[PDB]
Amino acid sequence: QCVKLNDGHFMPVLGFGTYAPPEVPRSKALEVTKLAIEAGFRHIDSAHLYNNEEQVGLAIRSKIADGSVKREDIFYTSKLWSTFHRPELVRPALENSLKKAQLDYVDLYLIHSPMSLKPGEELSPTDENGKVIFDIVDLCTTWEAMEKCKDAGLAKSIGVSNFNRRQLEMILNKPGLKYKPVCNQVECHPYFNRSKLLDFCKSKDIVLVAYSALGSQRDKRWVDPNSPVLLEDPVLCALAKKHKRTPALIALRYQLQRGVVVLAKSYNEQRIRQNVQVFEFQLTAEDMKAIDGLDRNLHYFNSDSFASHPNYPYS
Ligand SMILES: NC(=O)c1ccc[n+]([C@@H]2O[C@H](COP(=O)([O-])OP(=O)(O)OC[C@H]3O[C@@H](n4cnc5c(N)ncnc54)[C@H](OP(=O)(O)O)[C@@H]3O)[C@@H](O)[C@H]2O)c1
Ligand SMILES: CCOc1ccc2c(c1)C=C(C(=O)NCc1cc(C(=O)O)c(C)o1)CO2
Repeated sequence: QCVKLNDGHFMPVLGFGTYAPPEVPRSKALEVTKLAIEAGFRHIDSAHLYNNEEQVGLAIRSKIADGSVKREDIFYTSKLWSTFHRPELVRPALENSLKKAQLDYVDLYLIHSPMSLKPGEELSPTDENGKVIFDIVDLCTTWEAMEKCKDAGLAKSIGVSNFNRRQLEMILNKPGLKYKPVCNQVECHPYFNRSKLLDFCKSKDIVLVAYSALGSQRDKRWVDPNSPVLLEDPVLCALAKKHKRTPALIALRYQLQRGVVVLAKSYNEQRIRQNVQVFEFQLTAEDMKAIDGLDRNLHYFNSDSFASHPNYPYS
């Protein structure tokens, strides 16, 4: 299953999440992306930030050489990192991603976050006090540079990530806008279900793409250990038992049935293959209402030290 995007292109509704923390060897991204393609994933989510585009690209090339897939069967996403928001840096950042992945185009290029950072090669530029250094950029000019990347055929589609409604409206209301964002990739799961943003996006034909849909990797660097564990939720577990599925499968199917495209990261061969079973069963309307009741406005990626950024999305 795919969803038609507002530029006429198609996006598979289940995508494979590729982020792994730096303690994971980069050889693993190569191995698990091949396994995901073998399992049936066709939408692969990467980014400059992830330090894995070379390996994800090698996995794609290898499965093309196998004869398993063609390039046109794979939906590959990359993201513009926040130190590259100044408009003259956007196309060179995209070309660099394409060179690492050894691809001629991406299917989707996103602005990774609205929070601009000091330009440079450092992904996390830090001052003498250990504070990450912000930059001020008009994201409408960043967007204009993304539009030129689509016109050049380097990205089939363009979208955003981590935007709130006012940030989306800033793009949608931009004078001389040529391409709307096809999607907004945001944190979305039963403890933070984004119903308000989803209704807004639906009204603008913008696809919401859920990340941390299984509750995040709970990295101690960015997630409070005392936050509740999504997949231990009693309602999700009771529904998994009723359906003879797993809590992860319930969480993924929840998104599919409300019109959300869903990502799922796993570096485990058996859970990768399990997640493709989201297409094998259905939740009832009563099940959906019970999951809708779980929202607690819980942000695993709260970016607490960045709350003072002018573009922090949760203001
Ligand atoms: N645009 C952004 O700012 C942004 C931010 C966050 C994430 N993302 C994208 O979204 C992807 C997914 O989000 P995420 O990394 O936070 O992780 P997630 O999809 O919420 O998954 C969290 C953990 O679930 C476990 N898992 C997967 N399938 C499972 C299953 N069937 N049963 C039990 N546990 C399961 C995985 O562990 P195992 O690996 O051990 O299986 C994974 O570490 C990311 O990789 C990235 O591609 C983007
Ligand atoms: C206003 C400053 O902005 C910055 C600057 C530097 C940063 C961050 C934010 C945040 C980082 C971070 O959250 N890494 C963990 C992670 C990222 C993703 C993803 O998929 O996008 C996943 C699943 O985990 C890296 O260092």
